[PDB]
Amino acid sequence: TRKAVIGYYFIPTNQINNYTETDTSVVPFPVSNITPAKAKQLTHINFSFLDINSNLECAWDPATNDAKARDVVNRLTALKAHNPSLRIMFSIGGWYYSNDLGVSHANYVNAVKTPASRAKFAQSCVRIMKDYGFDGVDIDWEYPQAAEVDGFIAALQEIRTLLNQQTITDGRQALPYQLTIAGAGGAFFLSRYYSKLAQIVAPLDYINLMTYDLAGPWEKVTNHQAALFGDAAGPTFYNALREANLGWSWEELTRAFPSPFSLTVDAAVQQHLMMEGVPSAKIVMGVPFYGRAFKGVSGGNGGQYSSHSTPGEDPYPSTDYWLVGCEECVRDKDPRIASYRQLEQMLQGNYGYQRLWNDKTKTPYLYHAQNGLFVTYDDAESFKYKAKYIKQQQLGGVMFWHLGQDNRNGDLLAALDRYFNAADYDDSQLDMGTGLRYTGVGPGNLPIMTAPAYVPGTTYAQGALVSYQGYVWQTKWGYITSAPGSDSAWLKVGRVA
Amino acid sequence: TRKAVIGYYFIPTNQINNYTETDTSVVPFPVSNITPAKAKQLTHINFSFLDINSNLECAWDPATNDAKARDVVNRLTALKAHNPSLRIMFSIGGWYYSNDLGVSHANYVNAVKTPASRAKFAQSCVRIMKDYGFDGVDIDWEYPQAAEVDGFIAALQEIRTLLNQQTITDGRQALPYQLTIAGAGGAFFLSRYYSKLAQIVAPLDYINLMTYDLAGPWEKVTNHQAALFGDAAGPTFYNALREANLGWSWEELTRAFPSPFSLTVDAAVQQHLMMEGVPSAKIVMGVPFYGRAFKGVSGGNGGQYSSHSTPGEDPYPSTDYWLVGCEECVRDKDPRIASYRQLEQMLQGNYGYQRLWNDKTKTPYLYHAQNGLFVTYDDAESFKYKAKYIKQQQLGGVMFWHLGQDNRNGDLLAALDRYFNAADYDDSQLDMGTGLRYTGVGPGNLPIMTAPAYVPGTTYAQGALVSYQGYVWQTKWGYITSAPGSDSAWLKVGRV
Ligand SMILES: O=C1N[C@@H](Cc2ccc(O)cc2)C(=O)N2CCC[C@@H]12
Ligand SMILES: O=C1N[C@@H](Cc2ccc(O)cc2)C(=O)N2CCC[C@@H]12
Ligand SMILES: O=C1N[C@@H](Cc2ccc(O)cc2)C(=O)N2CCC[C@@H]12
Ligand SMILES: O=C1N[C@@H](Cc2ccc(O)cc2)C(=O)N2CCC[C@@H]12
Ligand SMILES: O=C1N[C@@H](Cc2ccc(O)cc2)C(=O)N2CCC[C@@H]12
Ligand SMILES: O=C1N[C@@H](Cc2ccc(O)cc2)C(=O)N2CCC[C@@H]12
Ligand SMILES: O=C1N[C@@H](Cc2ccc(O)cc2)C(=O)N2CCC[C@@H]12
Repeated sequence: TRKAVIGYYFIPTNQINNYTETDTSVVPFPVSNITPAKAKQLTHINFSFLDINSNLECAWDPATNDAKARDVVNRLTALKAHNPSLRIMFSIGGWYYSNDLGVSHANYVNAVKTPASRAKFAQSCVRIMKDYGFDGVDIDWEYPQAAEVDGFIAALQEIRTLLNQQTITDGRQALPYQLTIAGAGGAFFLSRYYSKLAQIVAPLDYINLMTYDLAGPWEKVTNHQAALFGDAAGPTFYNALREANLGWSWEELTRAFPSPFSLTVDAAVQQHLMMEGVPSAKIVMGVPFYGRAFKGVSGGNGGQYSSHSTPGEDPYPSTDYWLVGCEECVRDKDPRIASYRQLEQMLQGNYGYQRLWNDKTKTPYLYHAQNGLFVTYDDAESFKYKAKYIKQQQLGGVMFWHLGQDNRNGDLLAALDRYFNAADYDDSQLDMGTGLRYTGVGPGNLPIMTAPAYVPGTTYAQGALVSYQGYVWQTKWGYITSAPGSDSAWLKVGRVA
Repeated sequence: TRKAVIGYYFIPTNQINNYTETDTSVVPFPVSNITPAKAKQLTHINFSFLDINSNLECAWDPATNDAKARDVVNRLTALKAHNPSLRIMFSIGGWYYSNDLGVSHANYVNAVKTPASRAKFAQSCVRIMKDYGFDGVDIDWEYPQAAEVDGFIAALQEIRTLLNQQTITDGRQALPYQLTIAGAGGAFFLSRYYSKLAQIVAPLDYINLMTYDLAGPWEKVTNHQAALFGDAAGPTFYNALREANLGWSWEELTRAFPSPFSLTVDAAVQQHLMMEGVPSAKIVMGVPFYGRAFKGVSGGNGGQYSSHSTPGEDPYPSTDYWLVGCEECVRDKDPRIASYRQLEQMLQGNYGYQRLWNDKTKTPYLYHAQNGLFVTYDDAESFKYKAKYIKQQQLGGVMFWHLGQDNRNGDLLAALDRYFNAADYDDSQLDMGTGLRYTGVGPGNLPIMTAPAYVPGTTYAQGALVSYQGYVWQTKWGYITSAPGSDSAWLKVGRV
């Protein structure tokens, strides 16, 4: 099965309103930069972003020139002429609209509350999808929590119902409408809905994990934002999942959630796989086409794991664009984020950057020894490891933010497509390294085990293993006269074949 | 409020059937041994044991001569003439009838199963209570398992309703019929129903914790069976409560259930107090009027924390009564348990025993250097610390097993009564020692704290403290934009 390659196409309202394909000062990345070759390398383009308005309906930013919006979407859908598998999805939400402190957050929370609000919202998603010619719905609510999850799940199920009927109504069996969401790629936000992952993913074609932004100026120690595996020399984090409302015992929580742990892509993927009912085929690994930068870093380890003096505030609080040679940073008024395209130019221009590689995390980084700068990002090399991981772990594919950040040659996207589909690319011998793997085991993903059937009336000693009602259980203390599962003395440690 | 002093009066069926108050060889502890003085020192006598039969009703052992049983019970209730506050409770169950592998275990499981079985069972308890003249019902099922807990709770609620009705019908406002249970005093059995402690205790006047038997020949290292506080040099145990079906987070489980921990009386009491809805006034601390002995122990620490060669089987699988000087052990064919009465006589018989004191656990122990014997027991001295603890922790009182094991002068019972009620006893400066205290903290025993009100819309850094819905909460990580109780990033750490 072909691996998904889901690229975001993000275009701000002002750019849609002033859309032009011949003025990069107005529209840096027009749809025309998505060439037929690039179109063929993609399976999905997530057009972003639509939002949920106060009427609790999926809607374009009210300030959008609708005609221009249609034209931009048309340009993307026309790309399907180059690739019959391509879907132009549209994404609702995103960090700015939907984070807790985002302007539209209330609308996401309220839209999913009742059968009526969910029906109204779901219908609007499909209406928007059909009206503009999109091929599916992607929701990027970052992130529902608490009592919002059940409503969110129901809204997803509703949209799913509507999309499946729409596929029939339109005779779209050859390219059915799809439903996806951007999911957290780090334990902190993931903990908000982790316990219900199975229900959330059930109605989805894919859950695209934001397995990046795992480091940034909001953290006191510089680090790789998307390490595939962990570097023991790097910072570790509190495993927030152990605090999720799972109802598991101390032993189960401990087995599943080692803490502190290495905040890596592997950790997020394995954390999803520890949950029963979450198919690897639906998990899409997100990768960033941009780097995050810090200033004030110390030397010695190329800027890695150092204190720094980078403001973490959003928006960037100053006018000091200190990322040497980053012109797009000036444009976006923030020296803390830079497209791979821009980083590559910085590397090519005598700006003082040194490209280094961490072979544990399998990710690159730039170190500016002169001005004490550190940039964590991904490139075609880190993508080899991530692509092999995607194939080895049987994940659904890769997602990335965003198309305009690839270099002009579209090397990152070409690299992803190559690693998955090129007959002449062979990563069979690519060494995945000795970086730290996430080793948690969830009661939902226990290994197959074999043990003598439990015998009622038997008094078991501590450490005894028995098979019973589909699982192999182990006693946690002795003089056990209870049947496994009937009390607290037994721990499910394996599945019976 | 006067502290409860609940003493078990245990009489096996054959003794009831051959009841006599003038021949110790037949009935070692007849009711007449409970003098007016002892009757006044007790607030409750738990007559034991009745059982739950296959008809799923509370009932006497089928072999019991009912006429003699009525007579024994009447002698006990006649004791109320000496103490207007005295209640003669009857206990249903006990270890042998009700433990998982006990003869009547299934009847307990089955009796609490349905509304109809609970109703029938509840009715039978009250009927038995009224027919024989008891003052309350005590149930000693050791112990309902997770799946049987809801039924057990419902049965207790049903008995509570019937007793409260009976109290009104009998004009017993001055001495209401009561309902109590013997509760586990160790984390392992406690873990079976721990998560629903509040529901279990709600219908009870008291939960009598069997805060003893925390050591025995069933364990590989000798230890005190009822240490008040812990001795770091003593064994420690897995804290089974962290595996109870509480639904708590890892931080909550961890802060409540340090593991391993010292299996002590203090631990059991604090574990109950950590549960919200469990009032200290209903918690009764059990104390043993007997000791447990081990053989094959090494010297060095007076027999404490030593490997041993004591059989763990029940009943004792041999006729070798190696507890030197223990005649009662011969009478009972088991050298691993000796009444305080017998131990006292063993100590003053020059049988080679030394009485030692562990000042951390605040409990005495006997060491027989010549034969390598170790005995853990309680006496009037250990009761000082326990009584002070009961007062300090505002517990309901004390329970003990069993009256027949106190010495003839009833010193253990007199001591307990003295420590709680004597005008001339002053334990204000009693040194509670430096033994290990159980430090777990749970929902029911959160410290009083203050913190700025939580403000929706605010982003909190890691470690931030706020008050919300009457509790003080702390963030476990940073950039917290959600509210305490809606976000798993908050830990309830204090109240008010
Ligand atoms: O505001 C920004 N927005 C992001 C882009 C973005 C837009 C919406 C969204 O939900 C998530 C990301 C950016 O590139 N930036 C560059 C600097 C400012 C910063
Ligand atoms: O929400 C998103 N956020 C970006 C990441 C981001 C966030 C803030 C910022 O200033 C710059 C970049 C992303 O990767 N995405 C993929 C999913 C939608 C979109
Ligand atoms: O794989 C899927 N397929 C659809 C089912 C489907 C199949 C063919 C068709 O023409 C239209 C709809 C679904 O319900 N899904 C639920 C989640 C996965 C997703
Ligand atoms: O002998 C015991 N044995 C120990 C341990 C035990 C429990 C159950 C079992 O089936 C066998 C052993 C006990 O808890 N006890 C409670 C009172 C008797 C004392
Ligand atoms: O079998 C025993 N029975 C206990 C007494 C007992 C009876 C019932 C009950 O539920 C709990 C305890 C005893 O003193 N023992 C002395 C030696 C034998 C041993
Ligand atoms: O079940 C119980 N068991 C005894 C303890 C015991 C158990 C076995 C043994 O052989 C000797 C003593 C007790 O203290 N109890 C107080 C509650 C009822 C009664
Ligand atoms: O700037 C960031 N700040 C961090 C941390 C954060 C979270 C919530 C909040 O309200 C403020 C800060 C983050 O999660 N990010 C997600 C994308 C932007 C990036």
